[PDB]
Amino acid sequence: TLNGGITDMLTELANFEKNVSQAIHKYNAYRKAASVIAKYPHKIKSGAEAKKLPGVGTKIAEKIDEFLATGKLRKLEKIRQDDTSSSINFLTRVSGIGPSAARKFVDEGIKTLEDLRKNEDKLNHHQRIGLKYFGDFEKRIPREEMLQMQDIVLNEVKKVDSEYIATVCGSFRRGAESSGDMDVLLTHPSFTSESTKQPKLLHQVVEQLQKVHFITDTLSKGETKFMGVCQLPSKNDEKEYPHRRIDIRLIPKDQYYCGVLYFTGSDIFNKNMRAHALEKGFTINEYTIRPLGVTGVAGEPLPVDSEKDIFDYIQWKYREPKDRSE
DNA sequence: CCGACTGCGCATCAGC
DNA sequence: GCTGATGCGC
DNA sequence: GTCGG
Ligand SMILES: Nc1nc2c(ncn2[C@H]2C[C@H](O)[C@@H](COP(=O)(O)NP(=O)(O)OP(=O)(O)O)O2)c(=O)[nH]1
Ligand SMILES: [Mn+2]
Ligand SMILES: [Mn+2]
Ligand code: NA
Ligand code: NA
Repeated sequence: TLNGGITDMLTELANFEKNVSQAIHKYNAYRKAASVIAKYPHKIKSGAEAKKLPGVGTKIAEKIDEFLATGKLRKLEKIRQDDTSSSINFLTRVSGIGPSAARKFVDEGIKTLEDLRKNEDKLNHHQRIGLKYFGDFEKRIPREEMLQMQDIVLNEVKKVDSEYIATVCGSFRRGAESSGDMDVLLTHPSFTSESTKQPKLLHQVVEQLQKVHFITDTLSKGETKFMGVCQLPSKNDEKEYPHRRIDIRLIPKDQYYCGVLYFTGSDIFNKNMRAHALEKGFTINEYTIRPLGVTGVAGEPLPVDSEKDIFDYIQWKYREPKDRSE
């Protein structure tokens, strides 16, 4: 929070360009610039000082000079007063509603939380549940609660089959004192890059977590990914725990390391590592790191036996999960 | 300058 | 139905 | 919006 005001400004501009302008590269530009300022260990005294950082160009430097001088940005002030921009920015805060749908809704007169509740028939499933838990999804999850949810998931998964390995990744694995949601990597010996010897491997886990009333809703569900809602059990007389977003990602057993690297994050850390890999002539996804041929086409999966192995190829000194919070 | 910008799963729709 | 594009989110 | 080529 050394430069909270600056990175908040850029995050806001990023949110604007994505939700309103629908210029995803501008969104990413501000995301990257915000991240690199966020870790810079000095209080920034000028735009030119920030201009020295990778990802901070002239337009952002000019804005940084304005913010430091006046305490705010005129461009953001205007965007805030704007009705259409403010409305779209709100609608996109509902999970399932993106820039397109939000703009599509405003065209109809649906631009408030009240408008959505009387028009739930105009939402698809994801959007209806996102609306349903709009409040709970705005709350953070204390790590103490995260440890609770970890015990349930890892134990319920043990009961379906003792060979399931479940690892809570995301910001939790990065050691965050509080998380926005729960991310769970899942591995079973039947599912590898070679064969799917067992069908319904992820379904049986979802099924079980529903049976004990942990998973309460589903946003989307497939053979390898689950997006849904979960809730901790409360004791007698206590007010219920808020409903929480939960992601579950089944990844082939022999590709656990590329999987856990991906799922641990952060989202920008992954953006920067995959960008660095390309320059080094490699491409990383959640499954494999692969070299690029002379034509650019990816080659065969290189051998990986640890997270650090992936860092080795692209010539990065290993960074533990808590040092990936970019 | 100016092309290129991380990589992909699930829902949904256009088109056949 | 399939296939590919798009929308949204991880 | 930024940057390497
Ligand atoms: N490569 C890549 N990975 C991503 C991206 N977005 C997310 N991931 C991967 C890396 C992310 O770390 C992981 C989980 O995504 P979240 O739950 O949405 N974010 P997190 O747990 O980091 O923070 P929070 O406490 O607020 O929930 O999925 C992306 O855009 N690109
Ligand atoms: Mn998360
Ligand atoms: Mn998540
Ligand atoms: Na710069
Ligand atoms: Na949204």
